[PDB]
This record gives sequence, C-alpha cells and structure tokens, in this order.
Amino acid sequence: SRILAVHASPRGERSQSRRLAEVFLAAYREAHPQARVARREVGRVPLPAVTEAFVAAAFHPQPEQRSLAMQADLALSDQLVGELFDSDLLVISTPMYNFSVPSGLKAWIDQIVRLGVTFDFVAQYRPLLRGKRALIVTSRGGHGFGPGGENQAMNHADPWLRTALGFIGIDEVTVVAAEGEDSCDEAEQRLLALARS
Amino acid sequence: MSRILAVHASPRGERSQSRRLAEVFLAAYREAHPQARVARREVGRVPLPAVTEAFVAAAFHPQPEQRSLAMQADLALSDQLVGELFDSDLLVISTPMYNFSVPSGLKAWIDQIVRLGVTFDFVLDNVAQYRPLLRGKRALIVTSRGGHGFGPGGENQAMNHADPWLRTALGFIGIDEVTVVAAEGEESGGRSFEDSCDEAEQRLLALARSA
Amino acid sequence: MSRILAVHASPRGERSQSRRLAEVFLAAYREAHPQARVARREVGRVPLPAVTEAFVAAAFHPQPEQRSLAMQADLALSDQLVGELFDSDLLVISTPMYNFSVPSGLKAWIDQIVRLGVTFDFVLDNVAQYRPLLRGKRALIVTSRGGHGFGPGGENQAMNHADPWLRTALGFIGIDEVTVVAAEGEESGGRSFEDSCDEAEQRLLALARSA
Amino acid sequence: SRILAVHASPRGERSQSRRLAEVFLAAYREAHPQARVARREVGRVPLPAVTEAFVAAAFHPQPEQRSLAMQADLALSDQLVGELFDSDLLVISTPMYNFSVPSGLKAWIDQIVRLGVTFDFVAQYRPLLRGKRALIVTSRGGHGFGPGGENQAMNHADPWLRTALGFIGIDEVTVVAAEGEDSCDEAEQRLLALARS
Ligand SMILES: Cc1cc2nc3c(=O)[nH]c(=O)nc-3n(C[C@H](O)[C@H](O)[C@H](O)COP(=O)(O)O)c2cc1C
Ligand SMILES: Cc1cc2nc3c(=O)[nH]c(=O)nc-3n(C[C@H](O)[C@H](O)[C@H](O)COP(=O)(O)O)c2cc1C
Ligand SMILES: Cc1cc2nc3c(=O)[nH]c(=O)nc-3n(C[C@H](O)[C@H](O)[C@H](O)COP(=O)(O)O)c2cc1C
Ligand SMILES: Cc1cc2nc3c(=O)[nH]c(=O)nc-3n(C[C@H](O)[C@H](O)[C@H](O)COP(=O)(O)O)c2cc1C
Ligand SMILES: NC(=O)N/N=C/c1ccc([N+](=O)[O-])o1
Ligand SMILES: NC(=O)N/N=C/c1ccc([N+](=O)[O-])o1
Ligand SMILES: NC(=O)N/N=C/c1ccc([N+](=O)[O-])o1
Ligand SMILES: NC(=O)N/N=C/c1ccc([N+](=O)[O-])o1
Repeated sequence: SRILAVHASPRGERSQSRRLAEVFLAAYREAHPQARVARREVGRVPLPAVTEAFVAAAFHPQPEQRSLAMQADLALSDQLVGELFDSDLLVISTPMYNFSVPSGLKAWIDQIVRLGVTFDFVAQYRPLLRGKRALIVTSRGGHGFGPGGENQAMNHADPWLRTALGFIGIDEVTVVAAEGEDSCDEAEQRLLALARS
Repeated sequence: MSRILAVHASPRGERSQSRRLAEVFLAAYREAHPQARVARREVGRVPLPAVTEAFVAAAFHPQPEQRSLAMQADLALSDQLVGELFDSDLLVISTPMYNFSVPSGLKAWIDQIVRLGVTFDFVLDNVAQYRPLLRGKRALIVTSRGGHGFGPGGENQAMNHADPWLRTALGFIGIDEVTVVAAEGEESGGRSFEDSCDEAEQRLLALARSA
Repeated sequence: MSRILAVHASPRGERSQSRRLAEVFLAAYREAHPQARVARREVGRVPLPAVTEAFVAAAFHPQPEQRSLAMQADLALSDQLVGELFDSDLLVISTPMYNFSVPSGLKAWIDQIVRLGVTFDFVLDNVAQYRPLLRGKRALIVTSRGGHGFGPGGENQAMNHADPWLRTALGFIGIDEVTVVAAEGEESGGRSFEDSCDEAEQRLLALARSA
Repeated sequence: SRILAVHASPRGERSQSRRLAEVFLAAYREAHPQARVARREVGRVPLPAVTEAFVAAAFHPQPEQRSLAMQADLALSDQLVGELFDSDLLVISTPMYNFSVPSGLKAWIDQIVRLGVTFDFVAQYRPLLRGKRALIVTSRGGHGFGPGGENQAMNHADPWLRTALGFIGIDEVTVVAAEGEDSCDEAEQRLLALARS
C-alpha cells in the first residue's frame, strides 16, 4: 500500500490540515505496517509555476523529439507525476485560502496534469490514471463551506480539486473538513475510522 | 478618467490570447482617455511569492503597529500590491484557464492582497462577521480557455473554477461590479476560435469606449 | 541628507546579526538626520526572481524602445530595483557569508540591477569597452560570518568571495566608494563574537554620525 | 561511471556553457557506454533559496529529532545531496554573471553544503565527500578572467566554486573556459580530449 502525501499549508507545527493529515497517516501505518509514505511538500517549499517553456515542452506535438533543455523544463513535472503513478492513495492536506487552495497546491496540480501522461485527447479528453483513490484533508477558518452548507457555492478549494483530479482519472475522492478556526475532533475521529480501513 | 490597474496572469507573452485581448481593451481605453493612468502588474511571467508562514504571522498580528522590521519586510510586497489596487478605479485581470482554475501566480497575487484590516476586516458578533474595505472599484476579467462550454449555460459550467472563483474572492474585499469577457476554443483554434476572439474584441472595445 | 537604500540579504529576521547591525547603523543615521529618506529592499526573506532567458533577451535587445509589452514586463522588477538605486545616495547591503559567498537572493538582486544602457554601457573599440553609469553614490556593506579570518590579513582571506566580490560588482556599475564592516565568530559565539559585534556597532555609529 | 550534470545557464539552445558541457557528455558516453548521467537543472528552473526554516533544520543540534515539517524543509536538499553522493564525476556548466555565477547555482551550492552530511566539525571543519571529481565548463562574455589573466582577481565564478566544492571534499577540479562572447573551439577540442579519458 503506497501513499503519496501532498501537504499544502505553509504552516508547520501550527498547521491544522497538516496535523490532521498526519494523524490519519500514523493511524494508517499502524493498521497497515507494510505501507510506504512519500511526502511531497508544496506548502513550505516554493513549487515553480508553469512557464511558457513548460507549455511548449508539455504540449510538444512530437515529445520524443524534445530537446534536452525542454526535458529539463519538464524534469520536476516528471518527478511529481512519477510519485503519483507509484502511489495507490493520494492524501492532500490543504487550508482554504481565499475560497480556494494555497498557490503552491495550484502549482502542483499544474505540474501533474500532463498531456499524454495523466490525460490524453482523441477533441475529446480522456484520463490515464487508474486504480487510485484520494483523501483530501482540509481546514477552514469559517463555516458552511461543505455540502448543503450556506456557503457551499463559494467553495472553490476541494470541489475544484475533485474536478482537476477527476480529469486525470482519480474519481474515488473523500473530503474531511474541519471548520471554525469540535469540528476538528469530528474530523480527527473521522480520520481514525477511515484509516482503520 | 478611471485609473487602471492591469494584472496579467498568463505565462505566455506575444502568444497569450488573454493578455492580447486585455491589451486591446487597454489601448482602446487609452485612445478615449489620453490622460488616464495605466499600471501593469505582471503575475504570469514573473514568479510571485506564495503566502508563507511568516506572512500569516505578520498579516494576522493582533497588534499590527508592533510588527518587527522583519515582519514588515514579510508584508512589503503585499503592501505594494494592495497599494496598486487602492490607487486604481478599474482592475483588469487577464487570465488563462489552467486546469479548471487560474495559473498559480494569479492565485498568489490574490493571497497577497486579501489583507486583514486593509482590504477586509471583521468584528466578533459571537461568530466573526467580515466586511470588505475596497469601495468604488470595478473589475474586468478577460479570460481565454482551450475548450468550450465553461461559460453560463455551458455544458462544462460546473467545472469552471477560474473566473467564477475570482468573482467570489474579489467580492470578499468589496469589488462586486465584475464583468467577464471570455474567448473559448483556443485549443481547436479553427475559425470558431477566430469568431470567439472577434466577439471578445468587439465586446472589449464597447466596454473601453464607455468605462 | 543622503537618501538611503537598505538591501537586507539574510533570510533570518530578529536573529540575523547582519540585519541587526545594519539596523543599528540606520537608526543612528535617522537620529542624526530626521528628514532623511530610508528605503528598504528585502532580498533575504523574499524570494527574488533569478535572471531568466527572457530577461536576457529583453535586457540586451539591440533596439530597446522596440521591446514588446511582454518584454517590458520581463524587466519591470529590474526597472523598479534600479530606480531604487538611482534614487539613493548611500546603499547599505546587509549580508551573511553563505558558503564563502552571499545568499543566492543577493546574487539575484545584483543580476537584476546590472543593466545595459542603464547602470553600465559599452562601446566597441574593436573589443567592448565598458563604462559605469552610476555616479555620486557610496555603499556600506555590513556582513556577519560564522568563522574567523575572512578579512584582510586573515588566514582565510583567499576563501572570501562574499564582500570582495560585491565590491567588484558594484564597482562595475560605478559605486567605487565602498566600506565593509564585518563581524566574525558567529558560530562559536562566546565573548569573542560579542567583542566583534561591539566593535562593528561602534564603527557603524561613527559612520552614521558622519555620513 | 556515474555523472551528475548541473546546468546553470537560464538559456536553452542558445547557451554556450550548456552546449559545451553537452559536447563533453556526449563524447564521454561514446567512450564509456556504461555511463549514467543525471541532470540537475538549476538555470531554467527556480531552485529555492535557503530560508530561516532551512537554517533551523540543517543546523539542528539533534537531527534525529527533527519534526516532519523540518524534514520537509530539507527534502529538496536531501535529494540534491543524494545525486551528489551517487555520482563519481560532477559536471557544472555555468555562465559568468556579474563576476560570479547565476543565482540558481549559488542556491544549489547552498542546498548541498550540509552539516553532518557533506561536511562536519570537531571548531575545525572537515569534508565528508570522497572519491569525487568535478569539471566546470564556463562561458564568459569578456576576456582575461583565467589564471594569469589581466582580470583574474575579478573572477568570483569558478574560483569560488573551487572553494565551496573544496570545502565538502571535492578537490580534483578542472575548469574549461570559453571567453569573448576560437576560444570556444579550443574549449570544445579540450573537452573532447578530456572525455576520451
Ligand atoms: C491567507 C489566508 C487565507 C484564508 N482564506 C480563508 C477563506 O477563504 N475561507 C475560510 O473559511 N478561511 C480562510 N482562511 C483561514 C484558514 O483557512 C484556516 O486558518 C485554516 O485552518 C488554515 O489551515 P492550516 O491550519 O492548515 O494552516 C485563510 C487563512 C489564510 C492565512
Ligand atoms: C497548463 C495548462 C492548463 C490548461 N487547462 C485548461 C483547462 O483546464 N480548461 C481549458 O478549457 N483549457 C485549458 N488550457 C488551455 C488554455 O486555457 C488556453 O490555451 C489559453 O488560451 C491559455 O491562455 P493564454 O493564451 O492567455 O496564454 C490549459 C493550458 C495550459 C498550458
Ligand atoms: C547556509 C549557511 C552557509 C554558511 N556559510 C558560511 C561560510 O561559508 N563561512 C562562514 O564563516 N560562515 C558561514 N555561515 C555562518 C553564517 O555566516 C553566520 O551564522 C552569519 O551570522 C549569518 O548571518 P545572519 O546572522 O545575518 O543571518 C553559514 C551559515 C549558513 C546558514
Ligand atoms: C546577466 C548577465 C551577466 C553577465 N556578466 C558577465 C560578467 O560579469 N563577465 C563576463 O565576462 N561576461 C558576463 N556576461 C556575459 C556572459 O557570461 C556570456 O554571455 C556567457 O557566454 C553566457 O553564458 P551562456 O551562453 O551559457 O548563457 C553576462 C551575461 C549576462 C546575461
Ligand atoms: N463566511 C466567510 O466569508 N468566511 N471567510 C473567511 C476568510 C476569507 C478570507 C480570509 N482571510 O483571512 O484571508 O478569511
Ligand atoms: N476540459 C476541456 O474540455 N477542455 N480543456 C482542456 C484542458 C484541460 C486541462 C488541460 N491541460 O492542458 O492541463 O487542457
Ligand atoms: N570555513 C570556516 O572556517 N567557517 N565557516 C563555517 C561554514 C562554512 C560553510 C558553512 N555552512 O554552514 O554551509 O559554515
Ligand atoms: N572586462 C570586463 O569587465 N568584462 N565584463 C563583462 C560584463 C560584466 C557584466 C556584464 N553584463 O552584461 O551584465 O558583462
């Protein structure tokens, strides 16, 4: 059982989403002693944004012909994609920042959605990832951003992740949210339950 | 004469359609308002710093005037970015749709300019109650998308977390007069994209002539 | 009353000795010159963009006035950084020694402000002949090092590629009046570092009182 | 024979140092068909600068006690160091930018000089890398920056690299420089000779 854990909060010890995610990971490890966890930090480390060079390389009509410089432009992307390919369960921890996700997490997504690698087209688009599942652990300052919540329509954090993840083939996605920064305890207890299965 | 702040979020240069269309609007605006001020803030071709833990600590410091000089340094870019907004009457954001949202640099720009006590505030009616601090401003969002149907009524409307999300974040700080001009079909190109770009230009020219 | 530009290159905040010592100088300068302008440019706690290929293409464009708007965007930060320098009479750089040189952010700041036709130029006496374009400026470099002997006469002088290198880069654009104030022994601390910091402060106070 | 190639120019096809380095690498591969080359791009990709968090983690008095967040702060560094450990020959290509190296290369060095990993102290310092050699391939706009050159004392590019590399244990270092951007041809031919041995 291989887990990729992507932490999106820039905060360390003080991060609630990171802490909850780590509570899940620890419980998961207890119940699956053989598990491996890979951590990809995108909160405390400045992940590069997509550049024009990246666009030219990633959408190259004949990728086998990419120059060495273009391959260099894609090397981080390839590494990030590889972590995803090698994992069965993707865990993403993230704050809501301004009704969406921290910019580093947007940057991660922008690196791993890759034509001919995690999606393709025939234009109609097709996902290429299979057999993967994801758990999103998110913390929010306010309230009512969840399903049936008063502010659901303002939530462009996790519902957006579902869209992007869905596009590349990850369609089994669970969200666990703590709001009001009781809800945390319900999340933590929800996570322990999820981990022991 | 509205003072304009243009925020360009495509990493692409001459080839950016979102940038190009926004520049059509700005030039046309300039023609009708020779003395109007236009400031440009690049967030696409320039890596804009993400929000860090030090930024959070400074921005949310309970006694703001007591921030160390180091903390002030952590907010210096934010202060510059916010200042540009305060100086402007009309905000123009040019942006691609990247993976059903905006490029990460634009997200980072937003994260820098939503500032407690500066562009929004709150009181405790225990239950924090938020209030926007920007007034008298308007925004124009000029966007380009590879595919089709991300606009209202579109087959893929629910997947659109780019401009609808921008409208929400801007509304939070008090910019609720927001217009969206979108070109679609950029990936397929053809003459359907030419028409879409043509319509976008005509729309932008009308807007510029009346702003 | 010299206008001052302070460029802080340590990633550390309250704990930065190089920053602290420079702030001692600035405060003391302020006390003697209440109306003096002081601008701070953070290059340590803020990731400053490296020079890119697009920057090179724009900065070295043979017809500069013909740069596209995208190219101008590529130089916008550089223009801001250069402008700060032009506005100043005295430049104060605070910097650690990091691996026998300066932190990468400070190197990036330098790479942004050495600009053809702006802070230096050249003619072809074929064999390019360079000329600095900054005049009437002075620099003060305040530095802190973990070890000892990196100064003149020091056992490790030849390993020092921090301030001696800064002096060379600044000289290239026309700042040849450069003073270096160094504290050493920061890693060992003890009372040898206390003395070194004390001497640095006394030196900086004298400089501030006469600048 | 394992090679780590660190390219420092932000320029792609147009980069002279990159091109010369690749001429060497190709020739080296011809003569040592079993060779492996790892490429670490630090010119066209924004390598993060050392931060206060990095300092706190890297100089932690009791590293085995580092929190997960601190380990995250060091994960890139650990990866960069690992590439170095796994290599026999380090090749660095770099422009001279303002009498030194591009800032990305300074940032790389700042990630790989690591207490207890590539150097230690007993204070007296001690290198920890062994059996490695390096080749620096550098391109300069001007002239006379080499040994015995009129401008030698202004050169804080490769002579500085020697210092930093020397500090962690890489003391067999060769510099091949092209100046005046004939010298290139002499470098290229110098590189082919070096590669066939
Ligand atoms: C820059 C920033 C933006 C935020 N935006 C929102 C928001 O849009 N909606 C919300 O409910 N809370 C918002 N918050 C509050 C955080 O979501 C809340 O503190 C969350 O628990 C932080 O996650 P973390 O503990 O993992 O760092 C924001 C906080 C910060 C620092
Ligand atoms: C990294 C990347 C992600 C993209 N994601 C989407 C997308 O999610 N939906 C879509 O319709 N088009 C998408 N596109 C296509 C672009 O939106 C389209 O090419 C757009 O014109 C780019 O804006 P620009 O021309 O101003 O640079 C994407 C393009 C890139 C390079
Ligand atoms: C990444 C790093 C590299 C360093 N390299 C050197 C060095 O090469 N020589 C030296 O004497 N001290 C070195 N030091 C020690 C620092 O120069 C010293 O702690 C200095 O005070 C840092 O400056 P600051 O206090 O303003 O942050 C290094 C420290 C760090 C964190
Ligand atoms: C930002 C910048 C700084 C430079 N600084 C120097 C310098 O200090 N001394 C020098 O001789 N040439 C300098 N040059 C010229 C370059 O070193 C020369 O173009 C070199 O061949 C570029 O390397 P590359 O072809 O691998 O990109 C500089 C060039 C640039 C773009
Ligand atoms: N009910 C709400 O609108 N809650 N919003 C919380 C937010 C949004 C932005 C921030 N912020 O601190 O930046 O807090
Ligand atoms: N989803 C669509 O129908 N059209 N958009 C095309 C996309 C989506 C993602 C990307 N991408 O390049 O990452 O292109
Ligand atoms: N070289 C010395 O004698 N003292 N300096 C200490 C150093 C050198 C490099 C580092 N470092 O932390 O990377 O510390
Ligand atoms: N003989 C010289 O001083 N040569 N210097 C060349 C340089 C230094 C900086 C630049 N530059 O283009 O930035 O070129």
